[PDB]
Amino acid sequence: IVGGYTCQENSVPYQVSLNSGYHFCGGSLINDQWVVSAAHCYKSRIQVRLGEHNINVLEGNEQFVNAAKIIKHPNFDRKTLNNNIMLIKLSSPVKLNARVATVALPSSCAPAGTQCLISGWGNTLSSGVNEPDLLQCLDAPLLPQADCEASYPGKITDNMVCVGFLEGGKDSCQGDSGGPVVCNGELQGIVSWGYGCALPDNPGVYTKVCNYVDWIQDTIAAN
Ligand SMILES: [Ca+2]
Repeated sequence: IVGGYTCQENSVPYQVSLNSGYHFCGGSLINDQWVVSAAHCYKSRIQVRLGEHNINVLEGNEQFVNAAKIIKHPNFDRKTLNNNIMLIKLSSPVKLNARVATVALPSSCAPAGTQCLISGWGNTLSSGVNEPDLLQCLDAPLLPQADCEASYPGKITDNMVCVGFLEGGKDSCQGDSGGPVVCNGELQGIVSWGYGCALPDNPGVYTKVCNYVDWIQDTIAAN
């Protein structure tokens, strides 16, 4: 997260880190055994980590669980990142408490103008790299589709909404990828991509979680 603030510890209990031996992506806990992430985050083996704040110091509230099954959406396009959403069934349920909590799925698609929350242990610098120890938070609105599209001309499917600032300075970045965009406490988007980082005229782009609740739901039942 670039231009964000350090979250009050455990204030985003729905937030999880994906471990491949090091932090590499993020995700939110939607049920007690299912994690939504980006399919652009697939690894043959992933260790899900709940209850983190400081990613580099054992604090007490953590829970580390492997990934039983990892499901990239069948329509995933590594090419256009179109349909960038993936589910991960943990090998055994998590102990839901107040550091580890669930996030609700969209009732409807949020209206452009809504302030959401962004988070992740992703890069904190608009140019160069810096991987933070503590979770990060950033507030931000859903820009209007039109806007999104002037920024990334004929580079945006309809399962992508852009969230951020058109002036730049604040945005999501690599390492945040997979994380949530929770509005009024419902998961509205997933960290997907964007040309740059916190750059003016390049808002970050998110997969539109609402578009996919069908798939998530029945997927879960089938897995
Ligand atoms: Ca820790």
